[PDB]
Amino acid sequence: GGYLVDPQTSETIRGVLRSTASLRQIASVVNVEATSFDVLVDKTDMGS
Amino acid sequence: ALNSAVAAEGGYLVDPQTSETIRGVLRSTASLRQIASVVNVEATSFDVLVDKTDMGSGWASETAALSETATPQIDRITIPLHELAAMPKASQRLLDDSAFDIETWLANRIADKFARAEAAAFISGDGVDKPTGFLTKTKVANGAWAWGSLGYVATGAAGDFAAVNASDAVVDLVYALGAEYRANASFVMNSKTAGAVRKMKDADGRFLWAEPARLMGYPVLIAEDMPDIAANAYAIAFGDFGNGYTIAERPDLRVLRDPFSAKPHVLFYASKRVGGDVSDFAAIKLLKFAA
Amino acid sequence: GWASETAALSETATPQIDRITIPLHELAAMPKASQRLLDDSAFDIETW
Repeated sequence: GGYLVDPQTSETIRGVLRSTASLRQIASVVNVEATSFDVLVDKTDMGS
Repeated sequence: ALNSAVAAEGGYLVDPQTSETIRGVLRSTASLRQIASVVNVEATSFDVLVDKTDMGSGWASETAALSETATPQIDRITIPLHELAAMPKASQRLLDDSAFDIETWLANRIADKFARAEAAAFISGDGVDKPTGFLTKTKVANGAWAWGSLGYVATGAAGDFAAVNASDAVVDLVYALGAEYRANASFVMNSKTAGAVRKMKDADGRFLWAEPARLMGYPVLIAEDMPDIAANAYAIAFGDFGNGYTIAERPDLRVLRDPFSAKPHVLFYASKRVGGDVSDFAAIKLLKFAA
Repeated sequence: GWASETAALSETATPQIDRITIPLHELAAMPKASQRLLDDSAFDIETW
């Protein structure tokens, strides 16, 4: 009778869990539809 | 997620589908139950009542004063109606973890085993706790035929059929069976006797006999429990078994599961009860190979 | 024990019981006080 026992197969197959802390939640994310993105910064300030 | 052959690269996800219903070797169901008189009976014993004789007629004259005439004397045949019991032992871990319906599979397999095991008792069974088959009924040669016995015709030579006139030991067996019984009559043989019958041929090599595998227009039950062609054996029978042999039974299969005696096992106790012997001694003739 | 799927399955054991008796003794005291120094003292020794 041991041939007809047929174990179950754990309906959702799992994996090893890896951390998802990814620096996207602290940095600034910009949607871009081009080949490249720029920023325009100010390396100096004005005068008085 | 790679090729399905090697185990670690996705071979453990391949889950071989089992069959729908557990199959088995399909053993013989040609059991003489389909040709005889099967009678439901809720009792200990069944009593057929046959007429072993008949009456007399007068052709009474105009002025004769008609006297008495005969009146048929009557025989009672007691079917013993024994039981047939099988008790397989099945484990509780199997019955809980064995997704096939194991209980109805055992109820089918026990039923097949019983329908096959009663076929041996219907043909060659003795008296002790089993039905007496028609081979064990004190065979007396035909012509000197009494009611308390079965008739036979003999073939000639001891081991086999007759030398000069082979295969008419069959035809006089047919035409020595009674003109009303041949309306629905049948041969009963086993397979290696029917093969030896089919191997018979004329003086030129062609088979002289020409899915149910009937012989001379009469159907043949290929049993598996008659004797083969031995020195004084009764390998071939012929007759109207629907009148000749009476099967008495209960048409159900009593199962009791037993979780108590064998403790981690389930131990199905199944027993149907079945009996029967010959009711009409004229309706079965035999072929003896003696002389 | 875990039952070997195939086994005789004999009886395991039974918790052996035990009666512990609390014999319920008595604790008594007999101060023998004189009849003089119970009715000639100013302090009620009989209640003290």
